[PDB]
Amino acid sequence: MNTPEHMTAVVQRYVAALNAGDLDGIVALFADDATVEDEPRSGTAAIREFYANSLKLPLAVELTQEVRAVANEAAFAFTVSFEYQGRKTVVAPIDHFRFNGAGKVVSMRALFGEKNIHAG
Amino acid sequence: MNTPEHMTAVVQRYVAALNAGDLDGIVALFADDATVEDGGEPRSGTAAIREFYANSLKLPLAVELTQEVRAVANEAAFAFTVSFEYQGRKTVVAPIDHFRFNGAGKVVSMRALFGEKNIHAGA
Ligand SMILES: C[C@]12CCc3c(ccc4cc(O)ccc34)[C@@H]1CCC2=O
Ligand SMILES: C[C@]12CCc3c(ccc4cc(O)ccc34)[C@@H]1CCC2=O
Repeated sequence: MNTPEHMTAVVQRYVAALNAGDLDGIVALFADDATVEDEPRSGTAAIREFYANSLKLPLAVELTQEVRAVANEAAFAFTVSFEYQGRKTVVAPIDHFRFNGAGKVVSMRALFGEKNIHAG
Repeated sequence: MNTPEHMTAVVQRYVAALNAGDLDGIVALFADDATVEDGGEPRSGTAAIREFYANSLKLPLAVELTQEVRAVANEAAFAFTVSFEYQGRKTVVAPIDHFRFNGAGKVVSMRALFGEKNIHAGA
């Protein structure tokens, strides 16, 4: 079983690589067979493309509370903000990571609905 | 598909029911065949869910949603605190819960996610 310390550090590395625009660094956290979701995309190529599309605009990302890490899972509340064509948007999801035995993320699901997308 | 408004209302109603010690009001949110799981198997069906919540309600709880609900498709996730005190010693737990809903708008599964670092000794 993964340690909560390890899963928590991975969530912080994920947030860090988003803020730095470090696409390599994001993908390196995932397993070769991981899926991502927010069409559920799978495998390294599809994952890289998912994140490359997100990172067409510079993202400001912040964990807004402590991470919840248990068993082989972590859930975390956060914001992701971007500014383009004179408009700032702040999206407030909750993300859930599942991890494999080797400590890599095998699934991420970002949960948010319309009321969690704020155009201020 | 469920509305996000309905799901969000249900999360709020769940919080309120916990604060009011309203056991039947909590159980009424769930489908007949729902599962609960917290942090060696899920509890399944009405009697087991009732027993799960009756045991939680042995101490007075103060539950607060600490951020907006996330609701989408047939699911909702939410951040909150649960605060209780036993023999003068206070605990604040900070979980994230996830509900799945059936087509009738009842909860078919609740998972509560929290670890040791999410259990805070002291008020
Ligand atoms: C997908 C994502 C969460 C949601 C999200 C992101 C980026 C831009 C978005 C734009 C939206 O209109 C709605 C959601 C997002 C994040 C980038 C990393 C991540 O976890
Ligand atoms: C199970 C629960 C979330 C976690 C939790 C509750 C109550 C007492 C707790 C005590 C703990 O040491 C750890 C977690 C809980 C809530 C009751 C309602 C709910 O969803």
